[PDB]
Amino acid sequence: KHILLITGAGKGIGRAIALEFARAARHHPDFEPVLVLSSRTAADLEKISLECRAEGALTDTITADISDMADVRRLTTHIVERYGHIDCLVNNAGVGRFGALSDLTEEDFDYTMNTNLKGTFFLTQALFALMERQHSGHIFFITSVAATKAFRHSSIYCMSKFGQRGLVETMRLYARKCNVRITDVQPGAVYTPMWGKVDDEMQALMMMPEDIAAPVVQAYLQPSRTVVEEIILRPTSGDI
Amino acid sequence: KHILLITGAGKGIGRAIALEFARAARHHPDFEPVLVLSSRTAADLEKISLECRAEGALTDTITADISDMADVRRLTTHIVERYGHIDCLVNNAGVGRFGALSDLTEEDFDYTMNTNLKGTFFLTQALFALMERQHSGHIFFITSVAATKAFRHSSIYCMSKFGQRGLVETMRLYARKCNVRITDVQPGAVYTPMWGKVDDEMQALMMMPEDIAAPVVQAYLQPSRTVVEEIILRPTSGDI
Amino acid sequence: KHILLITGAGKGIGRAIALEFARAARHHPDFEPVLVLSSRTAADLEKISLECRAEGALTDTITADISDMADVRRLTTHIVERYGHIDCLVNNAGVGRFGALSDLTEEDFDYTMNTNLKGTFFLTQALFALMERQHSGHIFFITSVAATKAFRHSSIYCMSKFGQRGLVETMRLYARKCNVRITDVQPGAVYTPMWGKVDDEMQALMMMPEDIAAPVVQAYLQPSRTVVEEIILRPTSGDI
Amino acid sequence: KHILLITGAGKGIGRAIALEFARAARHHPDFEPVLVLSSRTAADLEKISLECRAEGALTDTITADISDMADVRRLTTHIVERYGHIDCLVNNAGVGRFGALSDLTEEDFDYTMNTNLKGTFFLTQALFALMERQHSGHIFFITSVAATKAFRHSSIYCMSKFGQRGLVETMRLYARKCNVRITDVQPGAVYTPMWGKVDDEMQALMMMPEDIAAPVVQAYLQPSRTVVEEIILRPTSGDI
Ligand SMILES: NC(=O)c1ccc[n+]([C@@H]2O[C@H](COP(=O)([O-])OP(=O)(O)OC[C@H]3O[C@@H](n4cnc5c(N)ncnc54)[C@H](OP(=O)(O)O)[C@@H]3O)[C@@H](O)[C@H]2O)c1
Ligand SMILES: NC(=O)c1ccc[n+]([C@@H]2O[C@H](COP(=O)([O-])OP(=O)(O)OC[C@H]3O[C@@H](n4cnc5c(N)ncnc54)[C@H](OP(=O)(O)O)[C@@H]3O)[C@@H](O)[C@H]2O)c1
Ligand SMILES: NC(=O)c1ccc[n+]([C@@H]2O[C@H](COP(=O)([O-])OP(=O)(O)OC[C@H]3O[C@@H](n4cnc5c(N)ncnc54)[C@H](OP(=O)(O)O)[C@@H]3O)[C@@H](O)[C@H]2O)c1
Ligand SMILES: NC(=O)c1ccc[n+]([C@@H]2O[C@H](COP(=O)([O-])OP(=O)(O)OC[C@H]3O[C@@H](n4cnc5c(N)ncnc54)[C@H](OP(=O)(O)O)[C@@H]3O)[C@@H](O)[C@H]2O)c1
Ligand SMILES: C[C@@H](O)[C@@H](O)c1cnc2nc(N)[nH]c(=O)c2n1
Repeated sequence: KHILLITGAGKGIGRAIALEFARAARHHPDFEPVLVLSSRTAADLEKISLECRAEGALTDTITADISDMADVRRLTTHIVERYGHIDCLVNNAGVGRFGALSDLTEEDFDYTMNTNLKGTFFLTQALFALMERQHSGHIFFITSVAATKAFRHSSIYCMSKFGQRGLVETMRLYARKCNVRITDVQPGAVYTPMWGKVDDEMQALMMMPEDIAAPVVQAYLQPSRTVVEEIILRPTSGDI
Repeated sequence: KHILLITGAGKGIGRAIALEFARAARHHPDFEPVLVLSSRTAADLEKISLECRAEGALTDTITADISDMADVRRLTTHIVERYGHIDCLVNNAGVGRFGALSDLTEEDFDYTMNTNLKGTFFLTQALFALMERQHSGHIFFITSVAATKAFRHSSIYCMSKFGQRGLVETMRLYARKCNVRITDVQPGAVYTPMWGKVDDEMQALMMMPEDIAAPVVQAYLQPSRTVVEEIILRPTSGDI
Repeated sequence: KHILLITGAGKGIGRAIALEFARAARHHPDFEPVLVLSSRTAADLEKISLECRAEGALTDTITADISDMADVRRLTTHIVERYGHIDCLVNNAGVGRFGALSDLTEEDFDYTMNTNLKGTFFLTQALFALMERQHSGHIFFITSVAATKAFRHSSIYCMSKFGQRGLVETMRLYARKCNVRITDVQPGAVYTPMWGKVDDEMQALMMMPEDIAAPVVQAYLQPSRTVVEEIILRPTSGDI
Repeated sequence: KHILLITGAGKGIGRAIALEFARAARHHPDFEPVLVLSSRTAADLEKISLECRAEGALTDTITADISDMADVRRLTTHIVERYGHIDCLVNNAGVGRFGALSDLTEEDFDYTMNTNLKGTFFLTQALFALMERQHSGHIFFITSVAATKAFRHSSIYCMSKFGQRGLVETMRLYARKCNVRITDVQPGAVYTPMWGKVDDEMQALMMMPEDIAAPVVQAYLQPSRTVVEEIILRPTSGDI
């Protein structure tokens, strides 16, 4: 059994990754995963959980807000007490507050950092500890092309994504000594609830969640000897 | 049908990519590729061609030394006259001359640059022109982690690989305006004839060519709307 | 008068930058600055102020904590109300909490981010608004080599410095449209109170604050047509 | 006495660097530079030589085309025989051939690479050997923002500049072990003969060669303990 924890599994990219893992197992006999799915909305988890079980995958739903250190503790405790082992952590949960530099607020800043940087760091800190002892494990970070490129209305978002890359790079130093794989997925525009509105013509200039999920699962299925360290995906026409 | 040209298909990564495309078409009914395989050794081409045909793929071998502008012309003409269309170019052909800074010769320099930079540039120039007119196409560049990181015995190799990245980045500017996808594959140590001899470590500390071929083919199979711009792969233990 | 605000002016690099600007005003008469010096320690500001005055420069000290939004507002209004404009902002104030991944605390995280990212962002937001209106101005960000490279005990520090680079890059987008210069200073090890300890040996393998201050002042003195966008400095023997 | 060799000293940036070094000696009584000036045009060398001697600097002119290996040999021989020591090498000589991807020729390629990569590599190889033995020395590489960013009509130029960066990064690995400093100067548009034409408005959005020379000389004058590894400069309005 492969124990996988996917955060932000209720919508968009996280949801797509969960389904792709479920489908991959349905066609990859030797691969039997337990999909531990988490997000802030129980209702979303119930729906994706059902969809994954429909594919024949085992699931475990846990409602948690990683911006709340208490929930980070609960997530960790859940893995430790119920499985005592973790094979894959997909740090997908993330938020974005966009706007002109002058319009961004302290609330926009705190909201963005509490999830993108704080929750992501402490969940990683706690679960990497298990992988370190196992001398095995794979951590995926869904950052963004915004982790290496700036955009006008993304001052705070870019600080948070460049920041996540900083954590990713530090984790590589720890991981190479413990047989742990670190993958940094950097996508450009993906049509998901994160965008809200989105006109018809705009949707045609975006990638779809499943486009990101495929490479993520393939990376996990690579033999342990190899790590897809980075995967950058964008709409063929470039950034919006 | 899809017209694909893979340079350096005789061995190593190029051979692995050719074979993976063949296997893909075998389990992905709707993808019928014509694998145009090129190398400097006709003998290698015949062997890999047979293997691909065993998977049920159509092949077309042609001997060509991309360091020879005459052969670059012959290769381009072949695609234009025999197919008059190209869907995928895999710029895999490449050489490596390594050694301490003080020991590298003018010959090491010319040999490396004539293939990695000159041949690669002119073949790309000619075939991209076709894709630009088609408003469709995918070009893969097998560069290296040495395209963004230096290694003591790779002064000339790094000059050529950083150089290839310069070409890749310029091609993105052109490609995004004509529906063409550009993929930069950057692998670390891969056990291939390029290394020569190995032992306990080396091999055990390296990736295998098929590990690189898998994501290359998956990137090509992505819907036209999405481009996997970069894929960085390394042995889980890091550079050695 | 050239109105300069230097945060973290009481110690290390900030202190050296303040002194170097004062010395430049003595050697380059055409340059008349008002050095607004700020930090969290009053006595520090009094001493550096006296030293800068000894060089014949004008100074204005203000004790403030940039992690306190009220003080950020106080610093900004002081500039507007007393001088009406700002010509240079040196975002030097910064903190560092280091340790093995497993030893870092929530307090280490909050303390680092509140100053390095939050205070820096909001002070930049406020003062850039002024420069944008003036269509003139220069903002220096003292980030670090840790903004592009990771170090084992710098997981949180790197998240914060990579994060600052994210802000820097976004600011360039805004700055180019209103004649404002953005400079990102990235130093390696510099002997300052931030390191505490000592050892004549390791101290000999570090740069000195004045080595960083020189290029900063030279960059400000460049004609308005030119911006030194980035300056990377390291001990000749590399990172320690 | 400091022995400094500056290639491409007859025009633009190289010429400005030579003059700035000569002028800097005025504020440093213990700095007596011997400026070895080289380029392909003897007439230009005589001119800059006179201007430098007028500033009180010792000069030595040598006509050499670094794209001709024979000249690289004679240039190297000159340094070894006349001085037997070299304190600074400024690899400034460089050429540019621009145009749409489809219009670039094999000659554009060879001309660019023979100077930017080949001549630069072998001159660096030969002189670094002297510095390694001395356990002292400083090498400046004038690359470009085009060494990290692509431009539409710069496919070949970018291959050569990204390529130069590859050499720079490899040199850092060797330099850190023998007390040698490596500086990578990356400028954006600079009004020099390289551009030829002008239009006042155009020239108004460019930097001037003296703007580049200033930081170069100051980097050399830093104490030996510190190396300014990179300096990126651009017009305040950005790339044209
Ligand atoms: N969409 C793009 O264009 C794009 C591009 C590049 C990178 N990314 C990144 O990809 C990741 C997913 O983006 P998306 O487009 O899929 O966003 P989305 O459609 O809004 O879905 C986000 C998911 O993350 C969960 N989540 C957010 N904050 C959380 C928290 N504090 N605790 C627990 N769960 C949390 C959300 O839960 P709730 O809905 O229940 O609150 C939801 O399940 C993010 O890191 C995003 O930055 C997205
Ligand atoms: N192997 C690694 O660890 C590694 C890591 C990073 C990047 N790469 C890159 O991956 C690519 C393939 O490497 P590899 O390890 O597979 O090398 P390899 O095992 O030596 O195979 C190289 C292939 O390229 C062909 N080739 C070379 N120069 C050519 C030319 N001028 N014209 C036509 N064909 C030419 C060779 O043909 P002949 O044998 O008939 O001459 C052969 O078919 C290269 O760009 C290499 O730099 C390799
Ligand atoms: N030192 C290095 O090796 C090195 C290398 C690369 C980058 N850097 C960066 O360079 C900058 C300065 O470092 P340093 O070594 O000079 O540090 P330092 O010697 O400890 O001095 C830091 C200065 O910043 C002030 N400061 C810190 N947080 C502040 C806040 N929230 N509000 C107001 N003032 C604050 C401190 O004031 P108080 O002392 O009164 O509290 C002090 O005046 C930092 O951004 C640091 O990250 C340092
Ligand atoms: N100008 C810009 O906007 C800009 C921006 C970024 C980087 N750069 C780089 O800065 C460096 C200087 O550029 P520049 O604008 O000063 O060029 P420039 O005004 O055209 O002057 C070039 C100098 O280099 C010499 N040179 C060129 N090729 C040579 C060779 N093969 N052998 C010996 N000497 C040679 C030229 O000598 P002859 O005239 O006698 O042939 C001349 O002295 C180059 O590496 C260039 O790529 C320039
Ligand atoms: C790279 C960046 O475009 C990408 O991370 C991203 C994700 N979600 C987004 N969501 C909105 N609403 N706006 C954006 O610009 C945006 N952008």
